[PDB]
Amino acid sequence: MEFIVYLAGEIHSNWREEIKEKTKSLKLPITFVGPMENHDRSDNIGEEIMGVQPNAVLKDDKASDINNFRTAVLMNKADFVIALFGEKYKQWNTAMDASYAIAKGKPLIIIRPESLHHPLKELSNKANITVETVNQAIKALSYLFETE
Amino acid sequence: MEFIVYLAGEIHSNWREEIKEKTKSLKLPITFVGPMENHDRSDNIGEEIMGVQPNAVLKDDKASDINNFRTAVLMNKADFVIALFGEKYKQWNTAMDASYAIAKGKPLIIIRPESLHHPLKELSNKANITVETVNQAIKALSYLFETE
Amino acid sequence: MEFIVYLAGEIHSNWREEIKEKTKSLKLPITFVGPMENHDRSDNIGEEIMGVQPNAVLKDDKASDINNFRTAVLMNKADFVIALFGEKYKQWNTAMDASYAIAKGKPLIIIRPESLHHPLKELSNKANITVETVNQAIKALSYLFETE
Amino acid sequence: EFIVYLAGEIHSNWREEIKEKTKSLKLPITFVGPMENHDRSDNIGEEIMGVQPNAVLKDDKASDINNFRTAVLMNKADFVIALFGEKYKQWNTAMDASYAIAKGKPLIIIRPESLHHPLKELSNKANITVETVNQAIKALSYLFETE
Amino acid sequence: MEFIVYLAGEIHSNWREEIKEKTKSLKLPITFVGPMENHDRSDNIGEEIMGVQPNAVLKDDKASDINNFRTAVLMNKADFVIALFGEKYKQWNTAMDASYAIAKGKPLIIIRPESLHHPLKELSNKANITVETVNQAIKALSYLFETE
Amino acid sequence: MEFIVYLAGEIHSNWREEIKEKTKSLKLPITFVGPMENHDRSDNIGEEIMGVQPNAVLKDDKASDINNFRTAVLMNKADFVIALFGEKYKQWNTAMDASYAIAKGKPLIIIRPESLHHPLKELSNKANITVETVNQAIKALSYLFETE
Amino acid sequence: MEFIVYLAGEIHSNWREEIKEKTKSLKLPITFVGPMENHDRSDNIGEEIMGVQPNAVLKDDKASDINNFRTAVLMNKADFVIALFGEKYKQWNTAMDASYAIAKGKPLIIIRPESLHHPLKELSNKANITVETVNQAIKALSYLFETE
Amino acid sequence: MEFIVYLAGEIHSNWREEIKEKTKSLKLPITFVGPMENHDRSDNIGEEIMGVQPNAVLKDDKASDINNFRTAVLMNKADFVIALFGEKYKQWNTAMDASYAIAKGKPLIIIRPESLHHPLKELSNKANITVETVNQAIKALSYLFETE
Repeated sequence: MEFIVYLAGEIHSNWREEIKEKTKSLKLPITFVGPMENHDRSDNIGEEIMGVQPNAVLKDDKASDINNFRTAVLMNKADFVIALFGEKYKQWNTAMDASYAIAKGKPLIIIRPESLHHPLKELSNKANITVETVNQAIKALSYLFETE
Repeated sequence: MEFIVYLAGEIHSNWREEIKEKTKSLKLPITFVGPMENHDRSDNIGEEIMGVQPNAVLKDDKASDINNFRTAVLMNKADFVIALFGEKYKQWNTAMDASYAIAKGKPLIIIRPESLHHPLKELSNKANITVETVNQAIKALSYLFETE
Repeated sequence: MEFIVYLAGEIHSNWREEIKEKTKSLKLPITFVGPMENHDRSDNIGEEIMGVQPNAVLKDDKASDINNFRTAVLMNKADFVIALFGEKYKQWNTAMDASYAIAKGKPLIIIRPESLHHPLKELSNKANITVETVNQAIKALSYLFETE
Repeated sequence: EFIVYLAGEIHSNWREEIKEKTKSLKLPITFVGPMENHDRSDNIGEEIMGVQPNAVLKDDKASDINNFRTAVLMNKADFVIALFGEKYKQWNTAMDASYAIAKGKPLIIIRPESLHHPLKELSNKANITVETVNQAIKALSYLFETE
Repeated sequence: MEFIVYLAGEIHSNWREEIKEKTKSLKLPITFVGPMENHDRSDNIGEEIMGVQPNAVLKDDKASDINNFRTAVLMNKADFVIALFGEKYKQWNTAMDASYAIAKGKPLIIIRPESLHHPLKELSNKANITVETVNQAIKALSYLFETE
Repeated sequence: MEFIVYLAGEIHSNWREEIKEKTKSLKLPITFVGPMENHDRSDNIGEEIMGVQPNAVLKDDKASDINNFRTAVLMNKADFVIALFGEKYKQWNTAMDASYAIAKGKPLIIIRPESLHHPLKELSNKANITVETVNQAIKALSYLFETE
Repeated sequence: MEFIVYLAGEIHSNWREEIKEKTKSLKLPITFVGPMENHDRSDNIGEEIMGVQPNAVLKDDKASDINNFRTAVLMNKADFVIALFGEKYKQWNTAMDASYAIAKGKPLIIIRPESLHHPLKELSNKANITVETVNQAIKALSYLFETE
Repeated sequence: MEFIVYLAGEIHSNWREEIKEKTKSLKLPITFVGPMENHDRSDNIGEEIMGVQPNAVLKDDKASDINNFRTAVLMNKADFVIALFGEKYKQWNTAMDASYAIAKGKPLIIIRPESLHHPLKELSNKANITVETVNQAIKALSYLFETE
C-alpha cells in the first residue's frame, strides 16, 4: 500500500526537502504533505484572500483561517506524522500538530536535538519515536517496509 | 492526491457551475459532489419513487427520504465541504449541511455576502474559512496544492 | 435518572419558559440548558469581555466566540435537544444546533408550525420527532417516563 | 458541576488567581491540573522508579508519571483553560491545548497580545482567546448567567 | 457503582416484572429501563400526539417517531442490554435493539428458548451471553457483583 | 466515486440478482457484497471448517462464527446497505444487519411489502428509505448520480 | 472526584488485596473493580449457569461468556487500568486486558518484575507507566491527588 | 476489492509463509502485513537506529519504539487480523495484537492448538473464529469470497 505522511515543523530551514530526497532514493511508497513552506506567503495569505485586515492580530488570525484549513485537510489524508523541532522560534505550531497527531491516534515520529529534550519531554514521551536526525527517522521509515 | 468536496447550498441558482468551471481551469484534483440541482426534480422525487402522498407535508418528507439519502452517501465520501448562502430563501438545508460538516470534523468553507454576517455569526465562527465570493473560495482551494 | 435537555432556538420569544413550567407541573426529572435569552446581552457579550471592536463583523464574531463556547459546553452536557423554529428571523443558529444534535447522535425534537414545513423538510426528516406546538413536545417528554 | 483542566507553565501561580476569583463568584467549577511543584514534577520519575542513566531518561520517566496524571485528569475535564506567558518554551502547554481541540473539549486560551503571532494557529482553533484571567472569569460566569 | 439496563423485547407478556422482582430481592445496584409496556398505548401514541393519520402505515410511523425517541434516550443511558425473544410475533424490533447494543459496544444478554436457536444463531453468536430463561440471566447479573 | 453496497436479507430466494442485473444495466458505479447465498453451504460451514459438533445449537453457533466473520468483513467495506424483508422466515438476521447499518451510520434502504409495515415500523422509521419493490430501490440508487 | 480502576492480572494469588488496602490506608478516592477472584468459581461459572458441557473447550468457552461479560461491564466503568504480570501462568488474559485498555485510550499502569521485561517489551512500551512493585504503583496513584 | 490482513504471532518460526503461499495459490485478493520476521533484526532495531543502549531494558524499549511504530502503521492499514499461538515463548505480544484487533472492531481469526485452549479461553471467546490449523483458517478466508 502507499502512505501519506504529514511533515509538521518550522518552514525556515529545508529540513523537509532532505526527508523527501532521501526517501525517494530508497523508493519508499511514501507521499509527503505539509504546510506552505514559504514563510512570507504563509503570513500574508489571510490578507491576500480576504483583503488587508486593519490590525496585525487580525492579519494573523485571517492567515490562520487558511493555514489551519490547509493543515486540517492534509492531516485528514495523513496516515502518520513526522514533526521536527529546532533551536529557533517558539514553534507552538509544531507542538500543536504533533499533539494533534497523538490525540487522533496517528503514529508520530519526533525529530529533535537532545539539547531540547527537557522542554519536549512530555511530547516526546507520547510520541512513538524520538530521534535527533533526519537520517535516523529515515531508518525508521525504511524498517516499515523491510523483510529481513 | 484526490479530494472529494461537497457543495452545500441553495439549488435554485447555478452557483456551483462557477466553482466547477474555475476549479477545472486550474486543474486542481478536486471532484465536487452535492445535491440534485434540479429544484423541480428534487421537490418531486419522493412522489416519483414512492407514489403521490396524502398531503404536502408528506410529499416533502418523502422527497426528504430520498434527498437526505443522497446527501448522506455523498457527504460520507466528502473530504471537506463548501456551503454558500445567498440573500434569498430560508436555506435551513444549507445551515444543516454546514453544521453537519463541523460536527463531523470535516473542514468547512462558508461563502456568504457580508450583508448576512449577523444571521450567520455563530456558523461562520465555527467554520474554517468564511469568505464573500466564489473567487475567494477558489484561492483557498489552490493554496491547498501550492508550493509557494 | 436525571436528564439534561438543550432548548435551541429564537431567544426573542418566551417558549422556553412555557416548556420549563409545564415540565415542572408534571415533575419530570429534566433540567433545561440553553443560550443566553437576553438578546442585547447576547449580541454584545463579545465587546463586554474583549472590549469594543473596529467593525460589526468583528463585534459579531467576538460575541460568537463566547456564545459558541457556552453552547458547546452546555451541549456536551445535554442528553437530548428540543429545537423550536418560528416565522421570524433567519434562525440559521437554530438549524445549526439541531443539525449538531443529529450529527452527534443526540435525540432531537423539532417544534415548528406546519406552514414552515417545506423549508424545514430535510431537517425535520432527520429529527426523531417533529411537532407543531409546545403541548405536543411535552407529551413526548412525558411518554419518556410513563408506565401505561 | 464542571471539571476544568488548567494547562500551562507551573513556574508561576496563575492558577491560584483563577481558583480564588471563581470561588468568590460561587461558580460550580472544580479545577484540575498538573503537579504545580516544579522540582517535585521534574524528579517524580526518579522518585518512583529510581535514578536514571542520563538526563533524557530522567526526564522520560518523569513524563511517564506526569503524562499519566494529565491523561487521567484530562479524561475527567469538561473543558480546558490554557495560559501562556513570555517565559519558558511552554511546549507542554501547547500540547495540552491542542489535545483539547483534537478531542472536542472547548478551550479558552489566556495569552498576552505580544504573543499573538507565535500563537496564531493555536488561538485560531480555540473557542476563546483572551489576554487576562479577569476576561476568562467573565466567559465562565457567562456560562451560568440568565440575563 | 450503579448500572442502568435496557430490557428490550415483546411487551405482550410480563417477563420484565420477573427480572425486576428477582433483582430487587438480590438488592443488586441495577435500574431497569425499557419501552412503554402497554401495547395499545404504544400502538396509538403517534396519533395521541400528532392526531389521526391518513392511513395505517402513517399511524405506525408516527408511533415509531415517539417510541424510537423513547428507545434512543433510554438506550443512551444504559450500560448494558438484556433482550428476550419468545415464540409469538415477528419481533423484528427486539432484534433491532439487540443488534443496536452490539454495534454500540454495549454488553448484551439474550434470553431465548432453545426452540428458537436456529433463526437466532447469528444474533446470539454476537451477544456476550445467550441463555434460555430469566433465572439464568439473573445468575449472570449476580456474578457481576459476587466476591467468590 | 465507487460504492460498495451490502445486500442484507434472506438467502433462500433470489432477489439479489435482480438488483445486481438492473444496477449493471444502468451502469451504476456500485459493487454489491452479501452473505453466502447457498443455504445448505451456509448452514454447514461451521462443521466443514471446525468439524462435526455435538448438537444442533453448536452446529449453528460454529456456522455463525464463520458467517458473522464474512458479514463483518464485508459490512466493513460497505458504504451503505440494502435490506429486503419478505413474508416467509423469521429474518432476525435481516433485522440484525439493517439495525447494525443504522447504528454505525451507514445509510440504509429497506425493501418490504406494505403488508409487513406494522412489525417493521420501528426499523423502517430509522431507515433512510423504505420502499415496497426492487425497482423503487433502483430508482433511489440512480438518483444518487443523476444530474437533472 | 471518584475514580474507578480495573485491576487485571492472574486470579491465583491475592496481589489485588495489597493494592486495595494500601489505597484505603491513604484514603484515595478510588474504587477498584476486577474479575472473579476465586479460580474454581471462575472456571465453573459457565457450567453453573448454562448446562454441563460436552467437553473441556465448551466448558471454558461458556465460562468465558460470563467472565468476558463481567470484564466488559466493569471495564466500561473504569477510568484507568492496572495490570500485574507475575512469573507463573500463561497470563494471556492479562495481556488481553492491558492491550484493550491501551486500545480504548484508558491510561494503563503495568506492574511486572524486571525479569519479564523482554517478553513484555511491546506492552510496557505502550503502557503509561511500567514499574516493578505494587508500592511503586501506589506512589503513581498518590501523585494523582498530591498538591506538592 | 482487496483486503489487507495483519499476521500477528511469534517471529521465531515460518508459520506465516504457509498462510501467504496457500492464499496466493487460491488467488484471493489479500495482501498480508506483519511485524519484522527476522528475530535478530527485530531485537536490535532499537540500537541500530538509536545507538547501543545502557542496559537490556533500554535496548528492548528502543526496539519497541520502532517495532510498535511498524505495528501501529500496518494495523491502521489492515481490514482484519490473524493471530497464531504456539507452545513456545511467552507470546504476550501476540495476545496484545489480538486484543487490539478486538478492541478496534477489526475481525479476528485465532489459530491455536487445542492443548492451549484453557489459557486462551477469554481471548478465543472474543475472536470471530478460533481454529487449530492454518488449513482451517484458509477455508475461512476462501469462504469470504465464495459464490457457493
